[PDB]
Amino acid sequence: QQQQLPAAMADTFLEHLCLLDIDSEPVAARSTSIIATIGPASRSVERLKEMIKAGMNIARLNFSHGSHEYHAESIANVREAVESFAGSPLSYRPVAIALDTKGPGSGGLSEQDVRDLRFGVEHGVDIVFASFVRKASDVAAVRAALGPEGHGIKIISKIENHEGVKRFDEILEVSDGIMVARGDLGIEIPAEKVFLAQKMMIGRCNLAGKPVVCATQMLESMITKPRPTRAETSDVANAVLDGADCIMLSGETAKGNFPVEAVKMQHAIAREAEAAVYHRQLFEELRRAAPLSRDPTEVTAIGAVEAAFKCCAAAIIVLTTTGRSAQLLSRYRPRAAVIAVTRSAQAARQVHLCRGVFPLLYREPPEAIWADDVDRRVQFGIESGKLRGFLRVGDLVIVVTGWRPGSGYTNIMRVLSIS
Amino acid sequence: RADVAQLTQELGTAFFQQQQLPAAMADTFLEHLCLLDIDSEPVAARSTSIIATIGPASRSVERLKEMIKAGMNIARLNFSHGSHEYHAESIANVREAVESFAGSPLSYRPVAIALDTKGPGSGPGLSEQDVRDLRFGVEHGVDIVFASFVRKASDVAAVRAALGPEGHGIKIISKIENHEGVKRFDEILEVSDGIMVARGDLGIEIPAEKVFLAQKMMIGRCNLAGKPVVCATQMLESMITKPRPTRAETSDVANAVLDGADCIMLSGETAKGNFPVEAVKMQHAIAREAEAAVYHRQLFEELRRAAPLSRDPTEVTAIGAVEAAFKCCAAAIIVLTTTGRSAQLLSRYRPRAAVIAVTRSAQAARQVHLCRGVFPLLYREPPEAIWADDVDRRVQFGIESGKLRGFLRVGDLVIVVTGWRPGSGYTNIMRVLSIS
Amino acid sequence: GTAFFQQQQLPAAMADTFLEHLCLLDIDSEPVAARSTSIIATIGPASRSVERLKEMIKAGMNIARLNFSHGSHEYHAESIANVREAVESFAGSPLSYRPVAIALDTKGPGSGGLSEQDVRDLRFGVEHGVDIVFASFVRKASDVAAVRAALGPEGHGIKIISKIENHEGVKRFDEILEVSDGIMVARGDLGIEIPAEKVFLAQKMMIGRCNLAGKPVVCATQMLESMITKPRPTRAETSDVANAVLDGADCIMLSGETAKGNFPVEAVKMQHAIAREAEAAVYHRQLFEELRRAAPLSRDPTEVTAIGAVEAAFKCCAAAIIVLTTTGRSAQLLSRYRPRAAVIAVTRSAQAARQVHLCRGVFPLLYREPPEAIWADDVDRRVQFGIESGKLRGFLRVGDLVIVVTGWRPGSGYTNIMRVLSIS
Amino acid sequence: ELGTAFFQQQQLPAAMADTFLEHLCLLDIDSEPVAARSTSIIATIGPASRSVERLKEMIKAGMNIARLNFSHGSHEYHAESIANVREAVESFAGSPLSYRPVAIALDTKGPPGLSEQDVRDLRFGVEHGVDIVFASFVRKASDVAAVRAALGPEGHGIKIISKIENHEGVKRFDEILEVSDGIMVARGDLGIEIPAEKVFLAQKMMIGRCNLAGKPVVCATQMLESMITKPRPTRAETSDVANAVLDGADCIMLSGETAKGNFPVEAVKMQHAIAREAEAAVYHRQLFEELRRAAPLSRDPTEVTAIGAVEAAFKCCAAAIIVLTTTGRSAQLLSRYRPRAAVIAVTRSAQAARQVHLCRGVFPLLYREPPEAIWADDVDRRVQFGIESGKLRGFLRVGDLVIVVTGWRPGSGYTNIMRVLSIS
Ligand SMILES: Nc1c(O)c(S(=O)(=O)O)cc2c1C(=O)c1ccccc1C2=O
Ligand SMILES: O=P(O)(O)OC[C@H]1O[C@](O)(COP(=O)(O)O)[C@@H](O)[C@@H]1O
Ligand SMILES: O=P(O)(O)OC[C@H]1O[C@](O)(COP(=O)(O)O)[C@@H](O)[C@@H]1O
Ligand SMILES: O=P(O)(O)OC[C@H]1O[C@](O)(COP(=O)(O)O)[C@@H](O)[C@@H]1O
Ligand SMILES: O=P(O)(O)OC[C@H]1O[C@](O)(COP(=O)(O)O)[C@@H](O)[C@@H]1O
Ligand SMILES: O=C([O-])C(=O)[O-]
Ligand SMILES: O=C([O-])C(=O)[O-]
Ligand SMILES: O=C([O-])C(=O)[O-]
Ligand SMILES: O=C([O-])C(=O)[O-]
Ligand SMILES: [K+]
Ligand SMILES: [K+]
Ligand SMILES: [K+]
Ligand SMILES: [K+]
Ligand SMILES: [Mg+2]
Ligand SMILES: [Mg+2]
Ligand SMILES: [Mg+2]
Ligand SMILES: [Mg+2]
Repeated sequence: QQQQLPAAMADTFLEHLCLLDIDSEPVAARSTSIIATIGPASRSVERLKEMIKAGMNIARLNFSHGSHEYHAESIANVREAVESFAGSPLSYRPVAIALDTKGPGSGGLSEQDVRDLRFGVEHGVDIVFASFVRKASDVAAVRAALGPEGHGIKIISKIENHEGVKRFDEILEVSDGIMVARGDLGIEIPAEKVFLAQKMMIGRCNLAGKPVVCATQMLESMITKPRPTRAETSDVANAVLDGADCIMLSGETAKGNFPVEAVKMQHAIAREAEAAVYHRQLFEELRRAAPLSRDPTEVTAIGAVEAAFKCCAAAIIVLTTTGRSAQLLSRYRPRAAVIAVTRSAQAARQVHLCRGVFPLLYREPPEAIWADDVDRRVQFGIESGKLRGFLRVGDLVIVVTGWRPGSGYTNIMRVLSIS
Repeated sequence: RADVAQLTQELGTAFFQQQQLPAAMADTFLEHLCLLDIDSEPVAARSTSIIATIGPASRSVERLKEMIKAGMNIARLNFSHGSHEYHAESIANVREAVESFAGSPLSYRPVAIALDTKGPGSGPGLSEQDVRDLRFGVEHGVDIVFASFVRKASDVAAVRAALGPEGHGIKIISKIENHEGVKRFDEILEVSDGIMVARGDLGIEIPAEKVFLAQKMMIGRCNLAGKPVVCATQMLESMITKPRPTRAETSDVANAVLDGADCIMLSGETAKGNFPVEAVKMQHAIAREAEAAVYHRQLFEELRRAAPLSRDPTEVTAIGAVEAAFKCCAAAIIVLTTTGRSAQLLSRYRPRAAVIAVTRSAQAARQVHLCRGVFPLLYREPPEAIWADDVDRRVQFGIESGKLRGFLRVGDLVIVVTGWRPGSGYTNIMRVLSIS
Repeated sequence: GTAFFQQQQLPAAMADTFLEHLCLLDIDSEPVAARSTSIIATIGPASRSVERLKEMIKAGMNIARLNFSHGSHEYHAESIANVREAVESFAGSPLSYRPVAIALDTKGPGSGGLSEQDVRDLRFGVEHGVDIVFASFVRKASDVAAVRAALGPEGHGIKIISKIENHEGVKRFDEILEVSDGIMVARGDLGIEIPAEKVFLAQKMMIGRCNLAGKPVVCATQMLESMITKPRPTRAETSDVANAVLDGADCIMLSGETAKGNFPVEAVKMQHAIAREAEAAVYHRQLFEELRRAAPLSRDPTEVTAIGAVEAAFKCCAAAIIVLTTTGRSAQLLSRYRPRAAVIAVTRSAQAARQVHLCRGVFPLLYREPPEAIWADDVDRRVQFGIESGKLRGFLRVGDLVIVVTGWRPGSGYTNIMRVLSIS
Repeated sequence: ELGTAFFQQQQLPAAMADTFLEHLCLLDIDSEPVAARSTSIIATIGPASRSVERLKEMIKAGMNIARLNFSHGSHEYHAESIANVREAVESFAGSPLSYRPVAIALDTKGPPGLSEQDVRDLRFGVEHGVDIVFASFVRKASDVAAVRAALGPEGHGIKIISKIENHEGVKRFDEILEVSDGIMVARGDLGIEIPAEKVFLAQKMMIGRCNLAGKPVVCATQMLESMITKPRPTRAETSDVANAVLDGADCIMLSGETAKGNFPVEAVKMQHAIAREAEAAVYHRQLFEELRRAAPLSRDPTEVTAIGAVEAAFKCCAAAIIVLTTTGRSAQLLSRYRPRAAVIAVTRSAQAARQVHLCRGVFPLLYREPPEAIWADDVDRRVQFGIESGKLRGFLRVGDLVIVVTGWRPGSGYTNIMRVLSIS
């Protein structure tokens, strides 16, 4: 069978590895988001359309280079390329915009970072990748620099030195997520210890249910070569197997000769690696480690993921205002795709940070009766799922909704047969 | 500790010291045993049903009212003794005692009526007396038949045929009492509604020292199949003449519950003994202690791993509801059911949360006592004009009765299991509700 | 062969879950291994005759309990003499000789710490060479120290099994177990001191903790009560004996069933038959894994050799682990890991041979030959004696694999070697 | 006691975790590796690494196996490289602390079946006494039989490591592994023959099956590729080396990095540093449990002794397992259970000492003393040689516990004894 299902049914991790089959083709949609750095080699609207088709989910703007005018033009080109597919939900795919800060340099929040963060708020960026975060107060400073208008922007703290690793727990507590920034980390600590920091941080983020990005030199040789090395494909596959929500491309897309091919390579590897995840052990460990909760969204999420595994559900369709109900489903790593139907364009872009969440931006007219409005959003998830290949007639889906309008009231799980 | 820290701060350390919760959080079965505490008091309602045999010592309406208050859920009539007239009078007295509490949902308790057949004797199939007794059962509206000496699938087909078209709703619990019944167990279980480990005859038909193997195997297979299993005979034998049981007897009752029995039974202890009420009270007290000592962490993991994948929405909803109940330490799972099936599918995953089954069927309310942890609530109100409002009223009836009866408190979380259209077979929804 | 893997509940033993293990239990799968849970029989008027005692030894009695709550010192000295006479009547065949321990069960403190009658009874025990003391109503660690002080310097080798019979004993269990050699779950008094419906929790907890500590635990009282007057036990009684073995009890006990009843020999035979069936139904896959995981790291070579030997025995389905032991300690450390292989303990100490009956799965062989001048040849002769006794008793056959556990020098405390041997 | 500092090093908090997720969460960059590097490094010897002086530096950096790629050079060129490896190895024969055996491996050019050039190159290997053959493009069992037949009458002791480089080799993996001594995941050709994004699946599958079979597996090609021209590797390259060790590879390899690059010594040093860190991060609790559960029951005493010895080593945190081996087989059976203790293999065979580098965690000690007339004395002399070399090299100190594995009689094939020794 397909999608490494014989290896998925194994009783031990060793037997799971022994049953991995190169002829077992991946069938599920790619769950791990790809962050591509937008620069000189990937700035044109035409090139950006090809990157979106290749699989780019998040566009990264590196404020260590360029200028405010240069990056504003890159942002406008990303938005133009994204909106060129808005004529049909099959082609349409939201793309988040992330601002990566220059950092503190010689040393706390620098004055250039305050100006760049203000630029991000004014240009409506979705995420901030904060460079060289070494303590909780660095995150509070970034949050303060975003002001009252940037309250919805996600802060992903980049761990790049020994202090960031040692104070990881306090940093994760106040951040929306983490980036394992391996370039600086590999210079700040011995190169042979970076894999320990990566695996530890990914594990702790998976336990906390917060997004984690693996970054830097993943496909480095593709800056000049059309095909990556054996170590590079292995690195991408292992970041997904480690539990990374996102994988990143830096020079490979910002300045390289093969930006589109680098995105295609990360897409192909991630799909293969996701099918090779040993869900039997992973779900059992995530379930056991996740604390008991009296929050109905948390309780519904584990019930929905358990139900999805019981029937081999093709998808879990969830309604979300902020992305939170989809994030709580994602933390249990279901094999079923989490189709998140939202009216918030920003939540649709941001939800790419969570593995296995497929955002659908709802732009249909409202129904007068709220229960009918909910039902049409569910049917929209199903129709978009059928169109995109996620669902077929006869499939079972799990539908996650709330008892009243507004964020924070998810409390219902329903088992539905498609058509 | 981090997996229970926030809930410990919210519910309190006292909450996590009761109902063997430290033993429940253990990482191994050995650690679970080491953490069992005699000072950890049971809090949950008793989930294993008690079947009491009704005979000369327990026939009067006054005595039957005491037995219902002591915990009797199923009244057994042994057709190896008495006559049709004698058993009809016992049935009438049981119904009179049951109806004495029929004035409020907080006081009412349905009691099932089970007919235990005389058996085939030296014959190879259904006896003529059994055909007459089975017809008596249908005419008197019995809920369950305990079929004696079932040896093969065709024996249960014969019992079903003798019940006729009017007894289609009666549950057939096959009694396994000999070597052939044990060897052909899988084919018997497949066609039966449940099983009784009838240890009296089994202990004479096979070596006495092998009965515990047959009991544990049959209970395990019934738990795996999601069908009710009864442990029976000599559980509290010495209580026929003594007011207190032996150390082996209390151990036997506790171990039948730990094995996974849905029901425990009293035969001579209630039918002819000197302490019928005390025997029921003793089974009640032991079952509550033993239910709290069940190692749910391994049990639920093994029930999930062994249960095959399912495309039945009732089955899918049931596992999701039980998982949700464990996540929040839900006080109860309220389920709407017509035939009892949605409650049975919740019961097969052995939730710690009480399964409050709201039904309009008086027969389903009596029969669900066969399933561990199912508390039947008979709803008598006429249907609302709008179906969705009628569903909501039934759920609210379960919540209000749950609060009034001590199952639920303000601040508790409850899991509610319903369907999307009327009629049996459409359960597909799980809701998490906060009690206000 | 396929027949080998159908016996002793081996299909149920290979199961991946406890639920599937239960589902695979087969009443037609006959036990093959020797009975490993020891039987303690209380001696009284129904079991004092030398000829009746010989029948009890043949039926499976391993420990004779003297209940000092009844009778005088003269009565107990006669019981001891009759037990020794019946035991020594089989000594002419050293390959089949079965040692039987003598345990003194104290009257207890009554309304009082250590009573003055207990001091006199304990001194009687030392003077008459008893092997074990079952100390009644132990409520705290200082009760055990008082029993040990009353045994004096001459009774240093006597094992003290603390009887837990009340709420205080259960609450202070950890401190009592730490200073005791073992525990008895004394269910008679316990079932009167605490609610009857809670006794099973105290029993399972104490057995679990004793198994974790690697110390012997006895399940006692009313196990086959109805057999005091009836020839066959009730369904609850056979279930109780089977469940005490499944819980992890090293020993099961008979009180009135052997001391005063009409079927003392049959009560011993019934406990023997049930225990053999229940031992084959133990889910060793989970049990060994959990005992291994819970047992702390050790720098003691006997402890390190024992876990290596038990792992080796499971790897080859060894018929037995033959161990040489002076005090019984090397056999106790093998027993704590609950091997399926019988632990054949060869000793020259008649007292250690009697006392090792406290540990599940230990079969003592008392070696009587004087030492060889070459120590290595004396060790080999003892190992050969274990093999020949094992073949004669049905434990071993030619072609079987056995694990042999010995030490690097004479004297107790130096076990450090494990060897894989093919039986010829 | 060992101290709190002992339990903070070598990822011991992560090793004690109850789940794999908790194990990952407990990995600490400040927890320093203490154990010797157990994954062998194979370095390709070519133009950049051929000189005697450069080879001495490569041996000091950690090279265990010298690979000669017969796709390049000539017989004369490779014979000189072999002579330079042997000269560099023998330059450390005057110091027991610095001396290290180095295996010589011949990697064939490759093929319808065995090529004419491969027959001549295999014959060259036999004549020059090579230890290992890395057979290119093995597609089926008959390709291995052809290589084995080509190793003539003198080379049957040469190890055949089958290189899996195409779709057919992956699909017929089980039949190839059955007849081979080991496997090489030859990722260069594999990444061209099958989609590049599927290579990691083939690598993890083959390593898992080799670990299950107890046969050596090598991870090869482009592990530190950028180090051909750069002094430091990329983040993907260090990750790749660490993950090959975490996957279960016995050996890791360097090709262009040492054969033709500008930093051959630095590439070896980098693989050494990463492997040490990754070996401490192995989750032994799950690995040992799964290796134990998956390995079938065995009646072979070497296999039974090995699992008992590995269990004993884990119980006491043994500094080492010292094993006496003539063929290397007793050390290979210890290595298959992945002990954390270093397996110190004492042998009189120079070829077995070189070949055991294929097995993770085996540290060979070549013993050349004249044999003792009393065999038990000769055994004791070799065990003490392992202990004294262990103290000298930093593996052992007085007061440490070691596990010692020997047999009951001389000659290969009789390992059946495990002993626990305290270092004096
Ligand atoms: N180009 C390579 C090369 O890539 C590799 S490998 O791919 O890293 O194995 C090895 C070699 C060579 C050689 O050029 C060479 C020239 C003369 C003698 C020997 C060699 C040689 O071993
Ligand atoms: O994931 P979030 O942010 O909590 O949003 C989920 C919310 O969406 C709903 O399903 C529908 O809400 P709206 O009708 O306001 O869009 C709510 O019932 C639920 O509380
Ligand atoms: O447990 P059963 O027999 O399947 O009954 C469950 C049924 O009860 C309901 O919850 C309500 O049904 P009714 O309104 O007909 O009583 C259905 O939606 C569901 O199909
Ligand atoms: O189990 P114990 O009491 O520690 O006795 C084990 C001892 O028995 C022996 O195997 C044999 O010793 P003896 O020759 O003194 O009987 C010793 O090597 C070992 O120390
Ligand atoms: O690993 P191998 O090749 O089987 O060798 C192990 C052999 O080594 C020994 O320990 C020592 O044997 P030698 O004295 O012949 O070297 C034997 O007892 C054992 O059979
Ligand atoms: O900043 C980064 O992305 C890094 O250092 O890897
Ligand atoms: O028939 C019965 O109930 C029995 O035999 O136990
Ligand atoms: O003393 C005892 O044996 C008891 O109370 O059970
Ligand atoms: O031959 C090799 O080593 C390869 O192809 O990787
Ligand atoms: K930057
Ligand atoms: K009957
Ligand atoms: K007494
Ligand atoms: K080659
Ligand atoms: Mg950086
Ligand atoms: Mg009967
Ligand atoms: Mg007492
Ligand atoms: Mg190749």
